[PDB]
Amino acid sequence: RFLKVKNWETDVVLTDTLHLKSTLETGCTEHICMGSIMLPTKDQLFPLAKEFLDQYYSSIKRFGSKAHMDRLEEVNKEIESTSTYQLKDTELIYGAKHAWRNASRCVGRIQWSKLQVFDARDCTTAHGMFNYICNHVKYATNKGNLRSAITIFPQRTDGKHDFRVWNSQLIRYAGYKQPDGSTLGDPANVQFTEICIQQGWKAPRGRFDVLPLLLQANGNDPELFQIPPELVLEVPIRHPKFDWFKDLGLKWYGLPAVSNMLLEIGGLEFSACPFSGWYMGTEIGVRDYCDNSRYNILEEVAKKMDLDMRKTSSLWKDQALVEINIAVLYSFQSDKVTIVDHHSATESFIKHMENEYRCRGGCPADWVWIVPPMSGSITPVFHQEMLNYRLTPSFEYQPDPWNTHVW
Amino acid sequence: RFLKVKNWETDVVLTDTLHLKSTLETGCTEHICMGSIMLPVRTKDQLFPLAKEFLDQYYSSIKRFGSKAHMDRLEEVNKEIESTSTYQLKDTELIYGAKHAWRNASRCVGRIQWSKLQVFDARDCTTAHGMFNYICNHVKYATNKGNLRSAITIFPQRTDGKHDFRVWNSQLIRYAGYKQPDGSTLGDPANVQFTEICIQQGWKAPRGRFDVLPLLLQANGNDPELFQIPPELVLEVPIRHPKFDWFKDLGLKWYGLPAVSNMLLEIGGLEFSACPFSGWYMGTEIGVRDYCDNSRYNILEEVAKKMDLDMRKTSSLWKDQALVEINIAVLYSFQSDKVTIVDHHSATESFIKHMENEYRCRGGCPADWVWIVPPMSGSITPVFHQEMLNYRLTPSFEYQPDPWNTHVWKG
Ligand code: HEM
Ligand code: HEM
Ligand SMILES: CCN(CCc1ccc(NC(=N)c2cccs2)cc1)Cc1cccc(NC(=N)c2cccs2)c1
Ligand SMILES: CCN(CCc1ccc(NC(=N)c2cccs2)cc1)Cc1cccc(NC(=N)c2cccs2)c1
Ligand SMILES: C[C@H](O)[C@H](O)[C@H]1CNc2nc(N)[nH]c(=O)c2N1
Ligand SMILES: C[C@H](O)[C@H](O)[C@H]1CNc2nc(N)[nH]c(=O)c2N1
Ligand SMILES: [Br-]
Ligand SMILES: [Br-]
Ligand SMILES: [Zn+2]
Repeated sequence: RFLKVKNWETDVVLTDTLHLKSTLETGCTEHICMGSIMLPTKDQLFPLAKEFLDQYYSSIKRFGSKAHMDRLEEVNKEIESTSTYQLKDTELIYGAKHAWRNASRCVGRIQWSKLQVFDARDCTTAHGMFNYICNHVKYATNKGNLRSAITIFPQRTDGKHDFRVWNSQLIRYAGYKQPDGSTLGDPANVQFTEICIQQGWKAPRGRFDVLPLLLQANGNDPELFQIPPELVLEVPIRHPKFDWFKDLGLKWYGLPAVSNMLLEIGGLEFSACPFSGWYMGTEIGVRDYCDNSRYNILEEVAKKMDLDMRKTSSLWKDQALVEINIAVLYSFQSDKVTIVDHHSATESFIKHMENEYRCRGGCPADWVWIVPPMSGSITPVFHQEMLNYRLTPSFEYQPDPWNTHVW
Repeated sequence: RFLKVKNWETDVVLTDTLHLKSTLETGCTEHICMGSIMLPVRTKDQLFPLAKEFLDQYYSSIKRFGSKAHMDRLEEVNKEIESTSTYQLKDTELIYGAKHAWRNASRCVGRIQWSKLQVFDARDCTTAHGMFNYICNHVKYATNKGNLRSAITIFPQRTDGKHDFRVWNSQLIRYAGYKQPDGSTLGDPANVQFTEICIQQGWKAPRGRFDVLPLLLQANGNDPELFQIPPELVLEVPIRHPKFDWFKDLGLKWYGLPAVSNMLLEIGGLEFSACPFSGWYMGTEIGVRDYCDNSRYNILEEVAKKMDLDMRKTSSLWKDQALVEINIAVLYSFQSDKVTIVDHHSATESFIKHMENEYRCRGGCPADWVWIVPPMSGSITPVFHQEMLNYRLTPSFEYQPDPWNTHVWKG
């Protein structure tokens, strides 16, 4: 019930107690482990509200103070009366930072406390949402010196008035199914690209077309908007040894910004909460570029490198993978856009885990996601045992809005 | 209840009913997942249910379920248990049993091969010399001059837990490790403790970087004894690279037969505490883990210096570059010397075909993702994109404590 995690490379043992706060469920049982599965009223509200306010007042060392009790009473009255409640700004910021803190799939959490929070709970229209988003994009990009931020739109009410950003990220490239049977651009986004097209977006039909924003305020039909191109920092992909690399015509965007998740603070649901930090190199170089169902470029790169593609045992895929990833890192660095390599990031995350064990009594962590998708065992996180469990405040998945929305 | 797993590259969705037969516990609850934790005498009482269930499975597999032959076996095992407190497996049931423990091994990527396993029955063995003899035959049969064949050798089962058969070595063939006075290690650091026990026990150590350890063998609960495997029986492969001629000069080699000797085989409640098994290597076991773990041979820096890579910053991916070259070298060397080896692309693809087949014919395939995904190039192997259900079936291979931790010394 008090649990140990061993690092097998260093022999460091940490004891976890934080897990006994865990509220939500895992998907696992005594009989079956689901560790590798991607997707495992008033009466409900006050327990959640109290639990949250309890940890908040404890975090500022006012647990059991009149001010703590007072607020608990105030929120309680508000629920009884209104059937919801409003977070004070301080609680909103704390809620947000802690949802990041608690994200067991995020390797980048050593940074969790420095999050910039933009309160957009006063927003009412998709145009308003567009303005808030552009401000977020500009603030976060910061000419390439990227800064973490989240923008928080109004919370769910009756569920027929949801704020949603339909995009999966604020900045992503379009995907077009072609007569040839194949795909141009990013195949991950073919469906959303079609929803933009049927909405009225004139598509340049290129390999790297920045998608429009499809923004939904107060449960209305969503509206198209183009992000000013001056706000979208992009990096041309070259290699520091291979001259021909640039001829592949590869680029990526500097700002990863997740816009389809749901933020839960003290029972309150924020269905539009775009957040952004910066890239770990492998996301682009391993996953975006090399996934068979993404840009899938390994074949082409291997050719240009003139490697023996006749047998899998030459490790030509492996060779090409490394080079592609050297180039991503090299390009971002050359252009002065913040990026982290998988070595540095996993080293940080070990140091973060340590702090959290010492300061919090633990750190929920999902090994399957935390281990980078290349060179697993030569990064320290591979050798590190991790306990995975669900703490609130949290980010959660929610269905793609077009399966839900009533037009 | 039906459980679905999805492959996110192909959208193939499979359905699992086999987890329904899962008895043992995972280490997880509804509130915690322990999916990355490395390690998460029986009385008459619990023995007969374990026996029955196993014999029910065995007789189902041979399409004799509910037969006269089935019923009589059940009754005979039952009589034998309560009379003697244990029971003896028939040859056919032992064979079926060992094969299933491999089939059920959720951490094993090489399971496509499960039905071709040579079972050697060493239950008539009584002494350490007898064990040495069975193990040589095993090593020679499995080696097969480089055309590796899977085999397991099964020594007598546990009785009162005071007469255990054990192989003290963790693999039959493995290199010594020697902690030096300056705090450095010579040879394989994973094997320092076992190496010191061998020295204590009287092994005169050559003290090089690649000394094949002697066998330390425990028969019948007696103090273990030392034996050297005939060198002519130990197939080894010098490691060279197909383009970098200085690679050979690093002085690396590895042995060709990987043979695990420290696990416990459980069949119908019976515990076989010495059951060495062998197959062949996936290249990354040597190239990634044995060569490049910081706590093992740790050659990344020396390799990368020799390749004159930029070592001043990790974002040069010097480590990742060196790692690929080492792994090419490992596979090239084995293939050139005609020693069976499999690369991680080829073995993960076979595993996915194995797994789909297992779903269709068997109704499932317990698989531990943390273990199945290779320790380099994860997402360019199809297993990374495969969802897996992990659960424990019997027969099974289990961990057991190192014998020096439990053994009662006689003198
Ligand atoms: C500061 C730089 C950051 C780095 C380098 C970083 C790194 C990562 C990486 C590599 C993933 C895996 C993504 C994937 O494979 O799809 C991830 C997942 C996640 N990150 Fe972080 N992160 C950072 C900042 C943040 C911030 C600011 C938040 C929220 C405020 C956050 C919340 C999450 C969540 C919720 C997931 C899981 C997404 C999912 O389950 O689909 N990240 N992060
Ligand atoms: C045919 C050749 C084989 C290949 C290429 C293969 C591949 C592997 C690999 C790569 C591992 C992970 C080892 C590690 O990281 O420590 C493994 C684990 C395992 N394999 Fe297989 N294997 C093969 C044959 C067999 C045989 C014949 C058995 C037993 C009959 C077996 C049972 C297991 C077990 C019990 C584990 C888990 C070890 C542990 O949990 O510590 N393997 N196998
Ligand atoms: C919610 C989407 N996440 C990725 C979220 C994400 C988080 C982090 C990053 N990278 C970053 N560096 C940051 C982004 C924001 C701050 S840091 C990028 C993306 C991927 C995901 C998770 C679970 C399931 C799926 N499902 C799917 N792949 C599909 C849906 C439909 C067809 S396939 C995708
Ligand atoms: C029981 C030993 N296994 C390795 C077993 C193994 C299985 C398979 C192979 N490789 C093969 N290809 C085959 C061997 C036999 C048939 S196939 C090699 C080894 C490793 C292990 C498992 C669980 C805990 C530990 N604990 C440990 N002591 C450590 C691990 C790392 C640093 S210390 C070790
Ligand atoms: C099936 C498996 O759960 C799935 O492919 C996971 C594995 N690990 C991952 N890890 C990260 N960081 N991101 C991912 O999308 C995935 N996908
Ligand atoms: C902590 C973690 O579970 C541990 O390092 C595991 C990870 N995956 C592994 N996978 C395999 N095949 N072999 C291993 O030794 C390990 N080690
Ligand atoms: Br980071
Ligand atoms: Br195989
Ligand atoms: Zn689990």
